[PDB]
Amino acid sequence: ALSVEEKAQIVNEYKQAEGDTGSPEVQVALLSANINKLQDHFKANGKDHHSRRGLIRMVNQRRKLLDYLKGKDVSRYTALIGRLGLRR
RNA sequence: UAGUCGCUGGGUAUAGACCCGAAACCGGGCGAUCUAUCCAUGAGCAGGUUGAAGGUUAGGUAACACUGACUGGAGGACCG
Ligand SMILES: [Mg+2]
Ligand SMILES: [Mg+2]
Ligand SMILES: [Mg+2]
Ligand SMILES: [Mg+2]
Ligand SMILES: [Mg+2]
Ligand SMILES: [Mg+2]
Ligand SMILES: [Mg+2]
Ligand SMILES: [Mg+2]
Ligand SMILES: [Mg+2]
Ligand SMILES: [Mg+2]
Ligand SMILES: [Mg+2]
Ligand SMILES: [Mg+2]
Ligand SMILES: [Mg+2]
Ligand SMILES: [Mg+2]
Ligand SMILES: [Mg+2]
Ligand SMILES: [Mg+2]
Ligand SMILES: [Mg+2]
Ligand SMILES: [Mg+2]
Repeated sequence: ALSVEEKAQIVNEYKQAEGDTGSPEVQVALLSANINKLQDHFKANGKDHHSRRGLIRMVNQRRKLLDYLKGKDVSRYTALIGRLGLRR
């Protein structure tokens, strides 16, 4: 549901090596933006299970990436959790 | 082959007709200061319990859900 401009400004805001789209932080930010964006769509369309499957897949991907990042570096983990405003 | 009109008595008819005695029917009125409903305007209900919805907060959820604590004061509720 994201746009080209939205993704570009997200990666610009969260890039860590001036051209890295694969670092955990960028992917986590993109997934969080998409999850937050799809909420209002699912507010109106409660009977759309087929898309909610993809939403759950994105949630699982974000969870796994956060777990890996926490396992690797605690400081970057805490910083990312702080900026994204999510519990854990 | 004598009837008529009085008077006095015994009967009869129509009248309450020897006297007392119903439950009832019909007509015009009087009553909702009792009581039954209703309408307007007032006032009365000591004292003590229980504790719904809701709210706040801390968790928790992708989000809605869902838990605890505090609060709150419902009811043809409870004891009197
Ligand atoms: Mg004579
Ligand atoms: Mg005579
Ligand atoms: Mg006589
Ligand atoms: Mg007589
Ligand atoms: Mg008589
Ligand atoms: Mg008698
Ligand atoms: Mg009468
Ligand atoms: Mg009377
Ligand atoms: Mg009266
Ligand atoms: Mg009565
Ligand atoms: Mg009154
Ligand atoms: Mg009282
Ligand atoms: Mg009541
Ligand atoms: Mg009531
Ligand atoms: Mg009653
Ligand atoms: Mg009662
Ligand atoms: Mg009682
Ligand atoms: Mg008593």
